[PDB]
Amino acid sequence: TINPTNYTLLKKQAASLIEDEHHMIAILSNMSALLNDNLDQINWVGFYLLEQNELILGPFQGHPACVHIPIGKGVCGTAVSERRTQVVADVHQFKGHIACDANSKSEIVVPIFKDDKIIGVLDIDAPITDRFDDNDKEHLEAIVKIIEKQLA
Amino acid sequence: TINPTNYTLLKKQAASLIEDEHHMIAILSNMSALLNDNLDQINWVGFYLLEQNELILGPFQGHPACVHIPIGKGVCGTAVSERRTQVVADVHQFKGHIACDANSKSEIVVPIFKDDKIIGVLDIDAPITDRFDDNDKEHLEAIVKIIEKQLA
Repeated sequence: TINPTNYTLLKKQAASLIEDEHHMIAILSNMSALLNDNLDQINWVGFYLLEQNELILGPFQGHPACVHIPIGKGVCGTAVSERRTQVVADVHQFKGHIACDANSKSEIVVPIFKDDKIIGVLDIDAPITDRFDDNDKEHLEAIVKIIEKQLA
Repeated sequence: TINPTNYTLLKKQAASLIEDEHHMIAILSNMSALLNDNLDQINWVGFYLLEQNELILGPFQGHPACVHIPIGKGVCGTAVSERRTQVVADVHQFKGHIACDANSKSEIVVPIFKDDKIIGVLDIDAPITDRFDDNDKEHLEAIVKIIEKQLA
């Protein structure tokens, strides 16, 4: 069972942990908390930032994670190489998954852009398969857009 | 009731989420998770970094928090101005506590140094009073020393 999220109100809340703020790490840290507090059936939510051509672990809510993820590898790395959101129903069956993806049963990764350049990703993992659907995708991408506008 | 923490083994674990790593934010993010996973009776654990003469929110495990904390104000700000660890049994009775400290009943804040300069603090809040004692202080300061050596 997955309790629904009121994404409509969540987007307004997100605007508050983003508005008037210009310290990116602080924005990402608070956003990881906001999402964790409002998404049921997830075991990890956070960000990875693109640096020196590889994803580097950023703020998150959950257990310790891998720090380095190569572009094109893993669910997160594939989101960057594909330059599009990845909605994975079964990570174990995801072509390109890596050991670092081990504790994720299903997952959604949204690329974050700035000046047409991917600067990182929003990554949300779940302890069960098929956690995310098209609706979750639409609302989470909208929330990422709010983050992008603030970082722009 | 507060379940004890095996700080001896925790220090060795900390060395693993710090060793060979040079990305500070990644180190701090993973450390917040490690501490959260091994400390009972706490409701927030994370870091604030000193920037432009004020504390700025960094990686943490818990609910959204205030982004800006002035030096000398609040439990965290007082740790920086006093240049020493603050072990607070009752935040509500702490001289200088601020609205941003509202959800913390007891707390411990350890300053983090680099080249004799305070670069931030480790902040751990609890939902009950008198959560931390001298023993917690000794072990947490030792863990901060491990972080300092890696960032040095």
